Amino acid sequence: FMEDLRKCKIIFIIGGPGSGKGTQCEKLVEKYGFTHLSTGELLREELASESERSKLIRDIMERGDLVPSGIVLELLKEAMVASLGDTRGFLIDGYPREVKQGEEFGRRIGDPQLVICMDCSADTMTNRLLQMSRSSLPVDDTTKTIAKRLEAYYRASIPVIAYYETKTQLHKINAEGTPEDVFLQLCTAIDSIFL
Amino acid sequence: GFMEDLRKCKIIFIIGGPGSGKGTQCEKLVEKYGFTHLSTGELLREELASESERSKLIRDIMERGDLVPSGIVLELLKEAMVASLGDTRGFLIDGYPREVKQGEEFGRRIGDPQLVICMDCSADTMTNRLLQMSRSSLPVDDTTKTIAKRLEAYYRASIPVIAYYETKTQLHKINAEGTPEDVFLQLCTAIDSIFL
Ligand SMILES: Nc1ncnc2c1ncn2[C@@H]1O[C@H](COP(=O)(O)O)[C@@H](O)[C@H]1O
Ligand SMILES: [Cl-]
Ligand SMILES: [Cl-]
Repeated sequence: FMEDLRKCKIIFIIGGPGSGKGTQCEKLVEKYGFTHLSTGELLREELASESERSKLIRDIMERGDLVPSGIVLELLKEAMVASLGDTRGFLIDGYPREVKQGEEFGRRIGDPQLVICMDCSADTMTNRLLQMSRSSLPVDDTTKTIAKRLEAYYRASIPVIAYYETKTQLHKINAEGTPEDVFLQLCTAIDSIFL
Repeated sequence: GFMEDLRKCKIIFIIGGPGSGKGTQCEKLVEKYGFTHLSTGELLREELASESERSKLIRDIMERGDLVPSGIVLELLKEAMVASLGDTRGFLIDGYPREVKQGEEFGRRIGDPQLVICMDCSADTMTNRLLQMSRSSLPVDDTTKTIAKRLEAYYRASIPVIAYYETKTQLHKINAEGTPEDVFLQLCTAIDSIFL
């Protein structure tokens, strides 16, 4: 699996809240047949399992503490190993959270052939999030809250983006257009590495 | 108003390793004393379930397995305490704080605990209890290695904090190796000794 997992299609896709990443991942899954993974879903599944390891993770999460990179990676490797054979490739959504976690992924699993960055302005992200918002607070309040959320995304993503731009595996996609036009751009990037 | 109210209310921190019996003791303390039991885990769970816009920032963080900033947890804590003030006899803050600066911040922003309870239990006893509660489908060696990591994480979180509150307030170490009913007895003794 070491050699199999390594010599196989791995795409990271990143983007802030309101970038359209969720919907585009579904479209990509539908088109390409990729295995769509994310740490949040992997953590949720593990927590539902009653394993001793899920109890460790829960001890940590209940303190608001960081879940070590190595546990997250163990969960990815297992999901990836479970999907090999019947896979057209791996779409890892929202990963990595930090450069060192990405580096460790590279060493222990495989280097992604493509890191897609869903590039989008704060204003657009904010409008999409406002539209979906269920709060009945004043819009001013809701917008300040959304702003804080974008600001924290921007601070986590910057060094990651920089790392992959420095390694030249990053494709920036203009996530501002129609869903139709964004998807085309995504497929153009994917087809350009994997053909 | 709330500021001086929060500063003068009963604040007890209770710290204990997994398998120490802390959870079940807290439920009994709440029932007996009419305290409000607060924990980070439960506060986080509740914020997330609220579906508030503010909650989505925490959801982003936790989906990466990233650390939730202390300010966010403190905010949620303060809000829980303000909401319970006037229909509670005191706060039992369970497994908090996780580091010293976070405790110092609590002290400045909310109030100083009058009592820190530490539920002392050996690693061997915590390990054995946690095996008794295990649903592991893995061999006992693998299973016990993961339990050892759970204790390691507890010791990391607890040692600096316990050492700090020893210097600052009343800290009572309870022998949690006993029966749960004896542990309850000792807890009640500790609490009664402080609140008069
Ligand atoms: N909360 C979630 N976050 C990220 N991915 C999810 C989530 N729930 C399901 N998925 C997966 O991501 C895509 C969208 O989710 P769904 O269509 O609800 O299954 C699917 O391809 C799922 O495999
Ligand atoms: Cl959202
Ligand atoms: Cl010991």
